[PDB]
Amino acid sequence: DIPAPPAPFDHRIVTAKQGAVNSFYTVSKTEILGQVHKCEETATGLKLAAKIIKTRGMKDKEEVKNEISVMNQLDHANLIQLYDAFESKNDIVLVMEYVDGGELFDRIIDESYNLTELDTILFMKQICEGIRHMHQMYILHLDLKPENILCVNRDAKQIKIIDFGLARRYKPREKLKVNFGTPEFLAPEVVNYDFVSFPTDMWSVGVIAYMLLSGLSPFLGDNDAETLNNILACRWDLEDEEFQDISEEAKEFISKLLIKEKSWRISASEALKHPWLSDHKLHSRLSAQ
Ligand SMILES: Cc1nc(N)sc1-c1ccnc(Nc2cccc(-n3oo3)c2)n1
Repeated sequence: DIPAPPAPFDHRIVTAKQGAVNSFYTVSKTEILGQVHKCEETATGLKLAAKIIKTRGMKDKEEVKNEISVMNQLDHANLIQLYDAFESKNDIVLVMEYVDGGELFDRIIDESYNLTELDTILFMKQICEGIRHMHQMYILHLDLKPENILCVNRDAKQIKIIDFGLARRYKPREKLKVNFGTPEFLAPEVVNYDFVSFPTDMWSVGVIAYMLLSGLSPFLGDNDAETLNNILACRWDLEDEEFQDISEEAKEFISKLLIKEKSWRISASEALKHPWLSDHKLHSRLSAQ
């Protein structure tokens, strides 16, 4: 398929201004995107999105300023682009690229019965492209889940990663602070309070692939503790009836990502090179159907 259209502006090195977003942007009070408001640069008319991030402490503010700093290093059509930013006493506002007619990926997944395997393959190439770019820029996402991915267009199969709240430049000995409420997306290293790295994102890629193919969450149990049990036992399978009709390649792909031990997971770059995502004679057969 066709690569996503770029932001209508060139990639910027954004630094947060002291002052009110209101002084340079008209923020919509009725159009809410996810808090995220539609907005418009007053001077130019340019249509953008405004994420008001509430910040209690200095540490909260510092987390957002890291987020800005990270977006600054990420220039790619599958990664939402920062346009401007504003800091007040109680919040930092980010102004970002706006995608007209976006649908969040948890929606796409709720409607997984719509998707052929080829549709998912194509969405997956794009998701991997975004992650491959982040990793080759030495950056970890660390929060890759359907609610953080926007389906730009269903037909063209185009996506944009739209939040970098936990993203950071790679360092050794990176331990995350985590909470076990609704933990189905957590990598086992995050659950075990171990260090995170590039494979931490690849686990999530595995999870998303499983979910697009079946509409089911691979590690969900009847409650949070039972879900944690599944993650720590790395307990999952492709025995559900949704998986009966999928290719062997698909099955091998997920098997190379849902691995408890980090170092064994394939990279983003390898994921793209994998027969599920790269094999033309397979995609052809898939189209014929
Ligand atoms: C940053 C962000 N966070 C969301 N939850 S949506 C979002 C975002 C950022 C930029 N552009 C858009 N586009 C957009 C436009 C119109 C609707 C919607 N959606 O899903 O509800 C999204 N959405």
